[PDB]
Amino acid sequence: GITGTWYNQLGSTFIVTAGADGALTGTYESAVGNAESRYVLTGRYDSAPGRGDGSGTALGWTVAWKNNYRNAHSATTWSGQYVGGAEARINTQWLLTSGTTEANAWKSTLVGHDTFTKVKPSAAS
Amino acid sequence: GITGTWYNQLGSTFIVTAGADGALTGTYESAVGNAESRYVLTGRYDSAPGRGDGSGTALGWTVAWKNNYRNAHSATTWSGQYVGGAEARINTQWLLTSGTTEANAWKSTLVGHDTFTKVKPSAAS
Amino acid sequence: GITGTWYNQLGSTFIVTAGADGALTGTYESAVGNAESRYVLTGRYDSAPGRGDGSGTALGWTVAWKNNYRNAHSATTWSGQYVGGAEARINTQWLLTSGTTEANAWKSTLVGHDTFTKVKPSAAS
Amino acid sequence: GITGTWYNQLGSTFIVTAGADGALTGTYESAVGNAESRYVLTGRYDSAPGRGDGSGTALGWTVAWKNNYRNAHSATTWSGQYVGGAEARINTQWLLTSGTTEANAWKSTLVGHDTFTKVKPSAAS
Repeated sequence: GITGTWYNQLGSTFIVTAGADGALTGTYESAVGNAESRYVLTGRYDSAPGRGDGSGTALGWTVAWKNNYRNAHSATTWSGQYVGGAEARINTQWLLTSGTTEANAWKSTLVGHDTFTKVKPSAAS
Repeated sequence: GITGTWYNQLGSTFIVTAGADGALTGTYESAVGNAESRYVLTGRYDSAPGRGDGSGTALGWTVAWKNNYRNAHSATTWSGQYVGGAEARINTQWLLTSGTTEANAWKSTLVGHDTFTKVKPSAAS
Repeated sequence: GITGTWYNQLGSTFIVTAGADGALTGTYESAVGNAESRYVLTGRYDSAPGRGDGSGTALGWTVAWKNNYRNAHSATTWSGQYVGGAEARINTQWLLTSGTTEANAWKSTLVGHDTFTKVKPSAAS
Repeated sequence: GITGTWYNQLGSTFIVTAGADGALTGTYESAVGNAESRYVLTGRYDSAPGRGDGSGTALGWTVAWKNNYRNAHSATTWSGQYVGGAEARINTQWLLTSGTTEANAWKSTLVGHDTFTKVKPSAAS
């Protein structure tokens, strides 16, 4: 369900493998189609989401925004849940912290949200 | 600097290895001294934090709260920065998402903060 | 008499059906009001407690502390008797065994007691 | 491992099925070879005994001492752990409660121990 490719509503993508141990491993591409905008992703998910009391599957992952083309001196974490079915989604909140000086630490962290889907509008060239 | 053991101010610990590739890998122990409260951690950090414009080192990690003794059907992500020196710290914000039904998704995510230090008050038995 | 809900003096509850065959079947909730603290219960009772020589009704049950949220790798058994009337009670002794290594088997089993009643102090929110 | 027949060191036997859900279901024969000494058993076991911190498998069961030939107005619970291998064993503590009058409740419960093995000395007739 989680393994595969996901698209947010703003032009980013990621590919992830959800391993049997609870691992998430993949790559995050901040600009669809841009080969230079790819960063390592790692995280964790609930590998036994069933309960006796249709709940989503909790997960989280991190991207540090450093690759061979960019270093934004920052990292984002996404916390959310996977929901399967016909309109499968990963609903997330995220936090983006930048390294700062001490005087600027108060303003080191942005918050937002991303909704990831398995499909996005697409069209021929 | 980041590799080693960290303590929050509430009785949790984690041990982490910061690899040369930007990887963070370790274990998180939600109750100090409790062998049953240990969970896998994985994340990422800025492996080249220097800039030309003393900033902290951005990082993030995830713990899914599933191990052989517990499954809280939830995961926390911590986003923050490492600050070295004499009172080295990892200052973080965190998000804790639980799997929920759709009707309860609005209340799936808690937010907080943790400050991690390399030492905590300690005392002989 | 036995069928119904019972409260110990420490915040736990259980619900049980005493079947005509001597079966006890229900659920044990280790923390009142906590939907994640519910475990299967099974046991047996004396389905013909009358004698010619007002005695209680002998019973026993087991809870293994494994559900979809926890696995304490342990099980409790309660052995006791039901006493009816105006202050009906189930007076029990219990044994809690944890799986251990062989070197630790000597310390695998705790003993205690629980008194269950049909009512507990209660109050509006 | 647990499913099958077990012998204590005093002439009793039981047969049990350990179900995939954590159930134990079987019969307890208090006198080997005596068809009139058979009673229903029910209990629970840890159906995922693995930990990351060779431990035994916790379990417990109850026998009410009522069948079509006897009613001792009492029930035994056994609490213990299964240990596999070449000399597989179930090491237990037990509690035997009898229904009593209120004045006699103090003396309602016996305690002991039983070690169950998969084999016992045996011999041709």
